[PDB]
Amino acid sequence: NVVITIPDKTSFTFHEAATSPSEGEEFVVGHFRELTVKISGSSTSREIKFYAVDENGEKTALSGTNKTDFQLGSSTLNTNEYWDFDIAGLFKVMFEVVSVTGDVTVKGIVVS
Amino acid sequence: NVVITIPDKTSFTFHEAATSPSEGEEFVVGHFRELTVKISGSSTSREIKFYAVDENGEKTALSGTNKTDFQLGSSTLNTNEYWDFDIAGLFKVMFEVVSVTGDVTVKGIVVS
Amino acid sequence: NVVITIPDKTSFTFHEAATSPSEGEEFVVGHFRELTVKISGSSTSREIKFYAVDENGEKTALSGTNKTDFQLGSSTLNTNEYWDFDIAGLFKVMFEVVSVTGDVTVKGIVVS
Amino acid sequence: NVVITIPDKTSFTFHEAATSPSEGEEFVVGHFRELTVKISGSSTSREIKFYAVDENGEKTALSGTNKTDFQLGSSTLNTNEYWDFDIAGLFKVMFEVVSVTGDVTVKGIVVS
Amino acid sequence: NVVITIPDKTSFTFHEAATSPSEGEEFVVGHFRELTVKISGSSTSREIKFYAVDENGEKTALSGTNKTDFQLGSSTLNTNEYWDFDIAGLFKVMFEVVSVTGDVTVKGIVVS
Repeated sequence: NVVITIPDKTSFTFHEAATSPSEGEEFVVGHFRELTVKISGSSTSREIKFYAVDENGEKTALSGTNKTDFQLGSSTLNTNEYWDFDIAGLFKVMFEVVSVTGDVTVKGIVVS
Repeated sequence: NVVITIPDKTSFTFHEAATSPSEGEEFVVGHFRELTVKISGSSTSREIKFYAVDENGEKTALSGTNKTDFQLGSSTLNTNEYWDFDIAGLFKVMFEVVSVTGDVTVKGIVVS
Repeated sequence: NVVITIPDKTSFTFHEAATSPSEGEEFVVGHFRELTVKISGSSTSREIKFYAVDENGEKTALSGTNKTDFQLGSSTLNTNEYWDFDIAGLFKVMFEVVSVTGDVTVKGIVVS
Repeated sequence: NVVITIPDKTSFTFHEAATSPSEGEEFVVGHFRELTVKISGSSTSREIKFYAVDENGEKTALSGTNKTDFQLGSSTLNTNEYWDFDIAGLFKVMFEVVSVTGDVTVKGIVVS
Repeated sequence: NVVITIPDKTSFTFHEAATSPSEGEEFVVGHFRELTVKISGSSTSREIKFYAVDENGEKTALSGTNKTDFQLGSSTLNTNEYWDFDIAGLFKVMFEVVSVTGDVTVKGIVVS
């Protein structure tokens, strides 16, 4: 029995147009394996910190890979970036806006 | 229950025989995970820039891997090359012909 | 025949609030491929050693990847960390509390 | 609904007992993802060049990984070697015997 | 149509209690992708060489990754070690006991 395999995917908004600091919305990983976050908006400065969160709400800095230059990091000071993360073994993920001047949007696509 | 698994694949033409600068056709990623782009044609010079595009049309430089030498890059000045990309968490991808003297074809095979 | 594929996942507690040295509970890998361990609690100091265990009970130091900084290691002196392991070819895994001052929890999520 | 997943595999002969230069047979990749080539025989010298080939017949040097030493390359002067390739995004692959003294066999196993 | 995916696994004994030099038993890869070999026993010295074997019985040194320290190698002088191999494109694999004083067991778990 041969089957053609495709992943499940969904979208999630962590921040829809943050203009002040916030932890934003937390994604429950469920059955997904990978996350790509897009950082967008018209800010002139910002800092986003990337976090894994467990069932008790403890936050742990989470490294991912920048799709522009393959750099590794657990935060960014830039906008117009995609960051890839391996999330399969995590309960929840969170993308904190530490600081922003203007507006920053943080949205993800998750893949099983 | 044991199943033999195979990927879904399709072909996509970004540029059929570009002779002038163009963003070309955008590929909506859908359920796919990986893309291999072939840059072909007959040219003296050409420049192809690789982009991810979000739902608002923002373009982000996208790095891939050259199958000939495993070099990383988000653009190329060469023809007769395959470039591999991880696209699973992206909305769309675009391969811009910034310039061509002669003609350049840009075609992909996508894999789930 | 097209199928959407998702992994199996489960959770496992190696140590539910260790305050003295212990090997803790051993996880039978079964059909799983990957493990992510979270080291948590309010301990002021601890040492966790990571082990693969075979069917005869022989323990072998097992390296994994720290999700905060991508560092490799077979042990840690830190709390609030995730460690990723490729376990597909192992019979059992074990996370030994070698030492602790305070309480340390060791819990994993496994993925097929 | 839980399924046990296994790949499709097949074998392909690029060269059965080449004693003079030849492009040999081309493999149409179809639904396969990976290729491992064995270079065998009693030749005393040879040069094999590894190619991806598109729908127009353009040949592109294709790097793979030597399973003995993890070296990368797009050709070999050696015999008794396995080379692994990621082929999922390619139309065809070809292994050219550029030169040979004696007999060289080039056979692959492909995996979905 | 959504399915939860798990691998096929199997076990294989290359050597059950080798006390003198032997090539041991050959595993036919079949539909499997990844192999983890455990080297165990009470030997005080030993040398194990790792091989791929083709349909004609030709042996090729095969590199794998030590799970304790991520070191690469095609042989070992140590006991109490796991070695991981990518075997998907191989016909057969063999683990030769070149020498041993005492007993060495060589067993694998294989994953699709």
